[PDB]
Amino acid sequence: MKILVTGAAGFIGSHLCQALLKNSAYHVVGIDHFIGPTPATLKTGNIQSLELNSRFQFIREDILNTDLSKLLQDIDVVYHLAAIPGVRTSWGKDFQPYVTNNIMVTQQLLEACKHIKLDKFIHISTSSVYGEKSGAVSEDLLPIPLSPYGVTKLSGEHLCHVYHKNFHIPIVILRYFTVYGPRQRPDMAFHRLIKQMLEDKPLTIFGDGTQTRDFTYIDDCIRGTVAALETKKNIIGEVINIGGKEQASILDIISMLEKISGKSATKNFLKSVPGEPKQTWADISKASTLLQYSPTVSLSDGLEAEYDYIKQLYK
Amino acid sequence: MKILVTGAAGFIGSHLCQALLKNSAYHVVGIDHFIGPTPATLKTGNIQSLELNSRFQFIREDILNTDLSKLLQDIDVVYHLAAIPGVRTSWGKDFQPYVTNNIMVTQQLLEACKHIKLDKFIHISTSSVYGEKSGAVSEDLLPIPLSPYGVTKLSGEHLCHVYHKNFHIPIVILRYFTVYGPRQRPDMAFHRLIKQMLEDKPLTIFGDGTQTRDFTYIDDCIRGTVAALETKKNIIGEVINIGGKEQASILDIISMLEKISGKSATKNFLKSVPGEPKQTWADISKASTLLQYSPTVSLSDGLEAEYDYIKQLY
Ligand SMILES: NC(=O)c1ccc[n+]([C@@H]2O[C@H](COP(=O)([O-])OP(=O)(O)OC[C@H]3O[C@@H](n4cnc5c(N)ncnc54)[C@H](O)[C@@H]3O)[C@@H](O)[C@H]2O)c1
Ligand SMILES: NC(=O)c1ccc[n+]([C@@H]2O[C@H](COP(=O)([O-])OP(=O)(O)OC[C@H]3O[C@@H](n4cnc5c(N)ncnc54)[C@H](O)[C@@H]3O)[C@@H](O)[C@H]2O)c1
Ligand SMILES: O=C(O)[C@H]1O[C@H](OP(=O)(O)OP(=O)(O)OC[C@H]2O[C@@H](n3ccc(=O)[nH]c3=O)[C@H](O)[C@@H]2O)[C@H](O)[C@@H](O)[C@H]1O
Ligand SMILES: O=C(O)[C@H]1O[C@H](OP(=O)(O)OP(=O)(O)OC[C@H]2O[C@@H](n3ccc(=O)[nH]c3=O)[C@H](O)[C@@H]2O)[C@H](O)[C@@H](O)[C@H]1O
Repeated sequence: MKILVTGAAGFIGSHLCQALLKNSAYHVVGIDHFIGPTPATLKTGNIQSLELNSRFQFIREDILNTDLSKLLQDIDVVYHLAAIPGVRTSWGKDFQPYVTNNIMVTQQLLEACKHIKLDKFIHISTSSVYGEKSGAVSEDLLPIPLSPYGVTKLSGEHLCHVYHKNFHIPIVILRYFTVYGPRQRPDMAFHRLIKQMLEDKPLTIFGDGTQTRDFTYIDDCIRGTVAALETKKNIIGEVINIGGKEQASILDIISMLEKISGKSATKNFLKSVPGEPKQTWADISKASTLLQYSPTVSLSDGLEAEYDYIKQLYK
Repeated sequence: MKILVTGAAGFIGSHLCQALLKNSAYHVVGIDHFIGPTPATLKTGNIQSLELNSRFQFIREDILNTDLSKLLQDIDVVYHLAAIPGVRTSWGKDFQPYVTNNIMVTQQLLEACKHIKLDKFIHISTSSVYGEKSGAVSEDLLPIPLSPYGVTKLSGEHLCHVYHKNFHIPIVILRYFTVYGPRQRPDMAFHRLIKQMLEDKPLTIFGDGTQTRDFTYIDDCIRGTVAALETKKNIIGEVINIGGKEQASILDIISMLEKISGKSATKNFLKSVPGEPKQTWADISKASTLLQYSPTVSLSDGLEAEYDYIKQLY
């Protein structure tokens, strides 16, 4: 099976390529031109290591600059992870790249997929499409994003439904909830907080720290994502939440990190940022039914891994 | 009160400005870049006519290349109608302008409105956000557009909710259902079919012509749109359908045009355009309560008004 992974040099993409290549039957093409919040210097190593594998090819190009007819001619499955992420940096003059890379890129990929017969077009979306909801959110809820980021990701899901209904492109949408672990982007909370804790710097907390997320450990995320390819169930046209084992507040996380580090952290409480919900909580029942998804990694185990990864990164 | 109308030179915008200027208390600023499917030479007359009114100011500029802080200084109400419209031409490479002018324009306007103190930001959207549903559609239905055009308009709606919830911009979203009448854009069904009938050319039907729309006459649309400004009810944050007096198929409309013209139509049946619903039908319960909205113009009357306009235009 030949698989295209867009955004292959990113946090999730690099882990996904590594996981797919463990199956000797899979061939993977990664495309990435090293934009968004993570500097390229943190991405090249993982790509060089994947390129040692005879079943991996990398294309360092913008999807919008690429001949997508050439790229897709021998592709069975597309994992579409390329995007500009980041709820908090999607305002004002920063918005245009979210539209170009989250909407125009998705449209161009789907147009190119009209001219081939994919098995699956697996589109990665976000809990950010939901906005503020009470209770565990299921995939049938009316989504009302709270951020410009969330809006652009929701437009990407809508484009998938347009091309599925009109042209039978075999879309599947995965909505990830706050993924963490080794290689987590440097703009994300855990990466920042652990880095600050290791440096004996005040921990930057947006608002009062009581906000909660359905944090998804990267290995859980990737097992669900691979299950979207490998399931025997017909999942075409389905939106599927991929969420974590354990929901927690930012204050809860900081306590767990203090127990792991033996540090006593100073807190710097900053003004809450527009665009962010107080709570995310996935109903992952549909993923259980369709993918046999069940997250297995506890926050203490996942935070141990990320702590060791960050400690080594800044050593 | 000073009102900014974006897309003021367009089909709906020019009628809105005309309606607002009838109120001696209202001052109107129109902004329009003369783009989208209607040639500039069909639009410049409406601007010169509105410009006879001392209380109307016209700005011929791209909203994306305008000093918006200066445009919005003295503005109390925004009516945002500027967009690239049209389901059928939103596919392939033609998508790009829909993204710029339906999503980036909306974001840039809302960003400019953050710290000024508007009374209302009245954002115009479309039935195209719904896609295929049976029966009359209400505004609480989960919208899954069928066309890329529909996606871009729903993205603009979602930006309005983002700016409303985070910055208290007082948004109201109106969802229009297939508007027609005098000054209807030349790419829309009635304008094309009338012009063809007048020219004794074959009438282009996409599909078999049994598709129906909730056709909204321009004066009904505008009464609802002005009601969004003038209602005494709190409608901030609401999404409101604006629909028409009666639904009809394209084959029904062709029959009415044959009767108006006294000519027999040669029908040119072309392939269906992807991205179009078979039926549109607004539930206008919410507009009835919040805007006292009731469409009054019969399809017969409205189609005759459009037919006379097209005949005089050409
Ligand atoms: N990290 C999370 O917690 C999280 C949660 C929900 C959803 N997601 C989604 O998961 C995906 C991956 O997120 P991530 O955290 O790995 O982000 P990332 O920034 O690490 O990875 C995305 C990659 O996409 C690439 N990219 C962007 N636009 C491109 C273009 N035009 N052409 C080619 N490459 C392009 C970037 O260079 C980047 O390496 C994104 O779609 C994001 O919206 C992530
Ligand atoms: N005609 C319909 O049936 C209908 C129904 C539902 C929704 N709508 C919506 O109503 C609005 C008006 O549609 P219309 O039929 O009057 O279209 P129109 O094309 O006649 O008018 C839109 C106007 O916006 C202007 N404009 C576009 N982008 C601009 C930019 N960047 N800066 C400045 N001006 C810009 C255009 O020049 C044009 O004159 C649109 O938002 C459309 O999506 C129309
Ligand atoms: O970008 C993305 O791909 C993701 O954006 C959303 O994730 P987020 O919640 O933003 O992740 P994360 O950066 O870990 O912030 C967690 C919390 O810590 C707070 N936070 C953050 C940083 C910091 O220094 N301090 C702090 O308190 C911060 O204010 C927030 O309350 C979606 O939920 C996710 O599905 C995906 O779209
Ligand atoms: O862009 C817009 O602003 C509008 O897009 C949508 O309107 P529509 O229904 O597309 O309008 P309209 O051009 O009158 O086509 C009517 C029918 O005639 C058919 N049609 C059209 C032309 C022709 O020559 N022949 C024909 O059969 C055509 O295939 C279709 O079945 C939204 O509903 C509207 O709210 C608004 O957003």
